[PDB]
Amino acid sequence: GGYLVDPQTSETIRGVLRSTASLRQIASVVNVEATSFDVLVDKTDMGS
Amino acid sequence: ALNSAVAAEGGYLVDPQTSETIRGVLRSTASLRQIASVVNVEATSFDVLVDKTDMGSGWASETAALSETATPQIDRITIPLHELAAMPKASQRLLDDSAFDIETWLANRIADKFARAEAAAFISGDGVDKPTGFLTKTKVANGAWAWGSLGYVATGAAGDFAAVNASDAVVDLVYALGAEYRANASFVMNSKTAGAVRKMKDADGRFLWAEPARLMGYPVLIAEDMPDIAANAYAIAFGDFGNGYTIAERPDLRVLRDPFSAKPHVLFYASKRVGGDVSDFAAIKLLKFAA
Amino acid sequence: GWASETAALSETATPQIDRITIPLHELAAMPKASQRLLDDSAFDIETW
Repeated sequence: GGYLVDPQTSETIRGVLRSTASLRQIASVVNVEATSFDVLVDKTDMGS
Repeated sequence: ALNSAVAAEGGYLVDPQTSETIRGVLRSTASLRQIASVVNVEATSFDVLVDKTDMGSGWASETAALSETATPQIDRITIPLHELAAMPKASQRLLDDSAFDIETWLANRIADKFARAEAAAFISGDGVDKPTGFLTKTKVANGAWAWGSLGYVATGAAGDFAAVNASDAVVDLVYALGAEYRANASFVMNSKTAGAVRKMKDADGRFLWAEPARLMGYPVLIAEDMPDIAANAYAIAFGDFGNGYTIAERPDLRVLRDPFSAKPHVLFYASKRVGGDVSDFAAIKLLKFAA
Repeated sequence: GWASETAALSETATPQIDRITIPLHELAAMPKASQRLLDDSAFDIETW
């Protein structure tokens, strides 16, 4: 009778869990539809 | 997620589908139950009542004063109606973890085993706790035929059929069976006797006999429990078994599961009860190979 | 024990019981006080 026992197969197959802390939640994310993105910064300030 | 052959690269996800219903070797169901008189009976014993004789007629004259005439004397045949019991032992871990319906599979397999095991008792069974088959009924040669016995015709030579006139030991067996019984009559043989019958041929090599595998227009039950062609054996029978042999039974299969005696096992106790012997001694003739 | 799927399955054991008796003794005291120094003292020794 041991041939007809047929174990179950754990309906959702799992994996090893890896951390998802990814620096996207602290940095600034910009949607871009081009080949490249720029920023325009100010390396100096004005005068008085 | 790679090729399905090697185990670690996705071979453990391949889950071989089992069959729908557990199959088995399909053993013989040609059991003489389909040709005889099967009678439901809720009792200990069944009593057929046959007429072993008949009456007399007068052709009474105009002025004769008609006297008495005969009146048929009557025989009672007691079917013993024994039981047939099988008790397989099945484990509780199997019955809980064995997704096939194991209980109805055992109820089918026990039923097949019983329908096959009663076929041996219907043909060659003795008296002790089993039905007496028609081979064990004190065979007396035909012509000197009494009611308390079965008739036979003999073939000639001891081991086999007759030398000069082979295969008419069959035809006089047919035409020595009674003109009303041949309306629905049948041969009963086993397979290696029917093969030896089919191997018979004329003086030129062609088979002289020409899915149910009937012989001379009469159907043949290929049993598996008659004797083969031995020195004084009764390998071939012929007759109207629907009148000749009476099967008495209960048409159900009593199962009791037993979780108590064998403790981690389930131990199905199944027993149907079945009996029967010959009711009409004229309706079965035999072929003896003696002389 | 875990039952070997195939086994005789004999009886395991039974918790052996035990009666512990609390014999319920008595604790008594007999101060023998004189009849003089119970009715000639100013302090009620009989209640003290």
